[PDB]
Parts: sequence; C-alpha cells; structure tokens
Amino acid sequence: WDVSMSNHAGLVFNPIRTVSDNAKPSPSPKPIIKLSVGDPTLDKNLLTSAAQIKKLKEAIDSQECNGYFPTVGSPEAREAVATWWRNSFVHKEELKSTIVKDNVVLCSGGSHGILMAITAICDAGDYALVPQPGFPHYETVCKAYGIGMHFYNCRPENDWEADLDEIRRLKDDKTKLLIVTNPSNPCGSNFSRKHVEDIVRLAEELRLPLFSDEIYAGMVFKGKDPNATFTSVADFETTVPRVILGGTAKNLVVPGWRLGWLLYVDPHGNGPSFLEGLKRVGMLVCGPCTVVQAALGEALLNTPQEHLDQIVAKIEESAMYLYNHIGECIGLAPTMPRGAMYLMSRIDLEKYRDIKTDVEFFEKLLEEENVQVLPGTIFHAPGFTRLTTTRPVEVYREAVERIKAFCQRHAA
Amino acid sequence: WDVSMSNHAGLVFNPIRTVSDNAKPSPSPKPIIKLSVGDPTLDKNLLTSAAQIKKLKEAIDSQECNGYFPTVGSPEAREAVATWWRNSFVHKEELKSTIVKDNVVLCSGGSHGILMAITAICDAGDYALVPQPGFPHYETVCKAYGIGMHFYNCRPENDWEADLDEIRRLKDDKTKLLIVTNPSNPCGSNFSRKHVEDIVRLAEELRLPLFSDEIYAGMVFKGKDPNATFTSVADFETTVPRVILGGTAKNLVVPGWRLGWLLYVDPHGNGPSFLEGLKRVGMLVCGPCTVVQAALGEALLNTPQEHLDQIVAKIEESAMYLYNHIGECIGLAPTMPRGAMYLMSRIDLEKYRDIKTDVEFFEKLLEEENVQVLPGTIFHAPGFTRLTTTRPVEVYREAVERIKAFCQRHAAV
Repeated sequence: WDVSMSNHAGLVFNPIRTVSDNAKPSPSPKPIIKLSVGDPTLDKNLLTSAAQIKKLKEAIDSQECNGYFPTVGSPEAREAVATWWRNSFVHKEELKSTIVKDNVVLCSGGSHGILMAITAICDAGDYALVPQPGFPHYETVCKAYGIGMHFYNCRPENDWEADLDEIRRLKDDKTKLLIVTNPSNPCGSNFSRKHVEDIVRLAEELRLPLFSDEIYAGMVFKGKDPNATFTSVADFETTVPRVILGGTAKNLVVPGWRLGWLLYVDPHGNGPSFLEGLKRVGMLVCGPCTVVQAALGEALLNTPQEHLDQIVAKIEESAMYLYNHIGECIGLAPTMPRGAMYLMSRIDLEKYRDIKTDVEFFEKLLEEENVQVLPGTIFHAPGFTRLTTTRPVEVYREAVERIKAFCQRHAA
Repeated sequence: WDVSMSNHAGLVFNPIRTVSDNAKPSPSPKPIIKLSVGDPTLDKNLLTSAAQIKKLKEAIDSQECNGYFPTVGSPEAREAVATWWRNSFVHKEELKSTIVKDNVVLCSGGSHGILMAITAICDAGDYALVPQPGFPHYETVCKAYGIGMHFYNCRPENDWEADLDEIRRLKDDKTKLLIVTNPSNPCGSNFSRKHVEDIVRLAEELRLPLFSDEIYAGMVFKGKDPNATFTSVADFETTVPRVILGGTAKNLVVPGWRLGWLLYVDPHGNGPSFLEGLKRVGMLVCGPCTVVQAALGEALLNTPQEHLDQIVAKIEESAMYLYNHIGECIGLAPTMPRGAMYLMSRIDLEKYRDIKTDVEFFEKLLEEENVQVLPGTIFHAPGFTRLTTTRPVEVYREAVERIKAFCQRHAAV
C-alpha cells in the first residue's frame, strides 16, 4: 500500500492556522485572551440584522427554497447585490447603469470568491501582483495552483498606501492579475479616493485586469472625521475590467453562513473571458446555501443603514481604545486603524533584550501572559503584529494591562 | 487588452447543463413535462423532517452559530455523521469502532465532496477508474484538473453491476483511485452485499484507495424484495482505505442547503495521506454553512426512520408506475430501479425509422410531445435514456401517454 497526497494538496498552506494549531498551551494560570481570531461574533457584542434573521426563517418555513438554485446564484440574490452596491458605493449617476445583476456571481464566502477569481484567469506559471502586508488566502490559492507571486509593498509611512512605482517595475509578461485589498486585513487601512483612482489608472496603463477585495466595503470609522468614506474601484470611469469581492461575513457579522459574491465591472468590454471563467470555476463547487441566498435581498435592502453604522461605531470605540493604550507599552508603535476589524502595530525589537523577532514576541507573550496575537511575519510584515478590534473594551483593558507588564519586564 | 480565461476554467464542462441550456423551446402547445431535472423538491410531494427545520430555526435565533467553525466541520456535526453512519450502515459489531468523528470532513454538498476526494490524491497525468454509465461530476472534476479517466462498465444485463475483470484490465501505474457509486445515478441500481464485497476485495488486490459515493445511502425500495438493503463499503473488514461521500441532499430532500460529508475509513492505517489531503484541499473553500451544520445532529439522529422510509416509499410508488408502463412504448426496454431517484431505460433504436441516436430521441420527443428526458450519452451510455422518478404519479401518467404516442408514431413496422 503506497498512498500519498497529491502535490496540489501538498502545497496547501494556511499560515494563520499553522501558527495557531502549533501554539503551545500556556503555563500561565490566567484566563486566555485571544486577540488573533478575526471572528466578530465571539462576544455577542455585534449582532446581525433582524431583517436578515426574519427572512431566513421565512425562507426555511416556506419550503420553496430548498431545491437547486443556478450555480451563479438566484436572480433575486444577484439583483440585491447589484442594487446594494449601486446605491451604496456608486456615487456618479452615470456609472450606476454599469452595475448589473448579470455580472454577479455568488460564492461560498470570501475564500471561495478569492479561489475563483485567481483560478479563473491565472494558469500555472502565470503571475499575480499581491500586496504585503496582505490577507494570507491569496498566497494560499496561488501556491496550491502553482501561480507565481510578485509582492508589492503597502508602506506604513504613507498610511498603508500601495507603492505604485513598485507595482510598475515588478509587472512583467507573465503577470495577468493585480490584487488590491481595501479596506485592509491586516492593515486596518482605508484608501483615500486619490489613492484608489491612482491604482485604477495604473492598472489601465499596465493593461492588467483588477481584482479588488472589498469585503469590508463601508466599514470606515467616521468618529475622528465625519467626512471619511469608502471608495470602491466600481466608482470610476475606466477601461479596466474589474472583479470585486463582496459579502456579508464582515458587515453583517455572519461569516459562518458562507455567503459572498464576485461583482464584475467592465462596461467597455475589455475582459469578458474573466466573467466567463468565473462562471466556469463556480461549476466545480456549485454555489452557496440556497436558503441563505433567499434572505440576501432582505438582508441588504431591508436592513436599516443605522444597524450597519452601529456595528462599525462599536468597533471604532474598541479600535480607538486599543490604539491609545497600546502606544503606552514599551516597544509597541501602533499605526492608526481607519476601518475593518484590525489594528497593525510596529514592534520596536531593539527595545527588548531577549525578544528578537515578531514571532518570538508572539511566542513569549502567549507563554507568559496567556495573550494571543498574530505575528506580522504571517502576513509578510516582519516587525509588526496583528490585533483584532472587534471585542468589547473590557477585554482590551485586561489584555493591555498584561501586554504592558510583559513589555516592562523584557525591556533593555 | 488581452484578457483570456485560464485553461483550468476552459476545461470545466457540465454535460447536463449544456444539453439542457441548448434544448430548443418546443413548438408543442402541450404543457412541458420535465423528467430530466434531478431535484426532488420540485413538486413539494417530498418534504424534509420537522426535526431538522426546527433545530435550524433554533440555531439561527440563538446566534451562537454564526461565527467561524473549523474547516472540517464542527465537532458536534462530525459526531452526528459518525454516529448516524455507525448506527445505520455498519452492522458487524467489531467494525463500529472504525467509524469515528475525527475521520469525518464536512463539505459544501456532494459536488464539493467529489472535488476534494479526486484532487486530494490525484495530480495532472494521474488516472482514476470511473464508472459508466456515471454521474458527470467525476468527469467534470477530472477534465478540469487534467486527471485522466479509465472508464469501467456497469452492465445492464448484470443489474448494472461493475465489470470487475475490466477494472483489473484497466488499472495501470498512473491509476491512483477507484470510484464507485451506490446506489447509482443514473442507473437506479443498488448493489447486493456480495457485489460490494468483491468491489472491496478487488480494491485490495490492485492496492487502490476506494472512493465510494454513497449519497443515496439507505434509499432502497423494499416493496418487491422486503429483504432488500443498502450495503455501505464501511461494513467490511479490509485493508483498503476508504473515503465515503454522504450528505443530506438526497435522503432529507434539501439539496440547496449544500451540506455533505466525506467519511474516511482506514483502521489498519494504509492511507493517512488521503485524509490529510482532504483537510488540505478543504482549506481553499472553508466548509459549509455553519447554521446548517448546527442543525445536523437533530436532522440525522432525531428524524424518525419512518420519515426517511416514507420518502423512499413515495419515490418507489412513482418508480414502479414508471417501470410497469414505460415498457408499453415500442422500443423502450426499462431496467428495474432499486433505489436512488432515477430510472434508466434502454432504447432499441432499430425499432424506429427516423431515430438513430439517443440524442435524436431526446430532441424529437421534446420537439413533438414537450416531454424532456436526458439522453444516455451524457452519462457515457449511448442507446439509453435517464428519467427522474421523484415526481408525482400524475406526471408519469401523462408523460407515458405522450411517449407511447410518440413511439407508436415513429415505430418501424
């Protein structure tokens, strides 16, 4: 008997889980404080809309939403996605007619959407432009499908904006896709209208289709500036074929319902094969849970904008509290979180005597204070650490007290 | 601007969708009758359990089931699958210990389960042994990943049993997997215990992990033979590492909920890479809907057997109506359905004057009587036609009448 795994399976790696699963249990007799899990439902402080809950129960009770829906998603669900994106993130009235239900492909959460978007257009040997720090799943898909990766930087000095010139010099004859993430995981950044327009213009110039992971669309803190807003790559006049990832996992706090979508925007028809590929690849898995698709119209169009706003407003409160108090710990210099559910902090390793790496920082902090953060190395950001900002303030107060004490202790 | 789809996306093909979408709208005024659609929820004659739906609503209201669950599935859901399979299809007492929750990997319906099984162990250039007539998704996944297929025959004359000597003659050095389906789509067959045991023996002789698609597990008619029973590949003492596909899509008639599972069985530990491959491949998509997973304990372990049996009993009544009347049409010689939701009928094309293939039969019957069946060539079985059997008896009474007219009209004297 000589049974081995495939090479395809052999190449599948999720850095976040590897570090998590391999974390040694802490000897410290202190109730663990996890700050590394990007799940917004952990404390029951952020709830999903009542409109969504109610419709989901009615679709189940009607017994007419249990059959097979088309693999791309039901017409009704696809129209709700088109309508919500149009109304919410498309401000120029002339571009509103470019967002249509027929260019919407449903998927089984964000990870499936990513898998579909990359493998619809890239073949083994082809290259994708991926951000760093960046959400680890782009690399997970590329590695397993033998797709090359060119990492372009997002610099903390410029509020995590992308190094447009680095993208420009890296592009080559094998590069078929440009991936951007905004708002960002793990940076917690929110691109300004100018920076998004420049990314779109660069794609145009470079002749690259654009995959924009906009799953945190609209989750922008408005407390420190009520004029702050989200800029979708959909709100621009351009000849660039764009594929936008959206979903309800983050803004409606139901990530386990595995509902997300791919929105293709290409009014001048420069990449119709992209959309065709998306439909082809979706036929391997066959779409998301139909009963959840039936509730989507209601969830997006019948949920008051205030419910969405209050979720973000609670995050902001915890994000701002965390940012203010983390700075106070020897060696930790936080970047300002503008939205999403994360806070990225710089670790000044020279201010410690035993700690030499961001990974080492993670390891010792967990071991001594039973506080779990993620090492920036996982996201291709040595020297930084990722913290979640979705837990109640009371959790961070306790956690920062512990991080402080540990920081003072390892100080040089 | 040169945006071209990848080769992977360009190799993805679904024969059922192609035929259905390219079907010409019929000129006949008679209301359309579709016997081609494999969805059991169409007429609302088959309903899912109250236990399942209730727990689903309770899980939603609780709001403790909306977060992330491990990608292999929640422990509770994995325990329910292990417990329900042990309790239903594993009869030898000593073998019950071999079915455990840690060897269960949840997935997003059957289609996803097949994708994970085939790509977890086969690379481009490797071959898999695939049945014919067979469920198209095996080929869909294989063609798309550049995995070669050795087709083995399931013979109509032997009750659609797998031709074991042809399997043995096709196995080669690149062959990494043996795929079996039972009960079958589209044959409607149910393997006797004896035939399943030789499938297991042959898998052992060729040293090939077995992937058994048992999504219709337990859906066997008990009206002709009351001693009839489903025999899962789990119920045998063997060295063969087995991956079994199971789900709620067919027995609990909720296919759209996208819930299925892979059950790895390998007590002598001859292929642990296979289970690991399953966990790996699943990290790309990240599991099924958590709210659906949270209702699975209740669905399998709290739905009375009477409900499951009653669904099969209604399918059986429609299946037996179809079988006893389809044979009255000139040229249609039906094989007998033992389970699942399908009926496979032979088409003796020599008995007609204008009809040469089964695709012609499909098109002309559609064009003239507005009755849509599936051409057997889709499943790699020319000269046959697949009919669904889950619709009410009234649909078959009118459909047979139109087909009998059609066949008499094109019959060669």
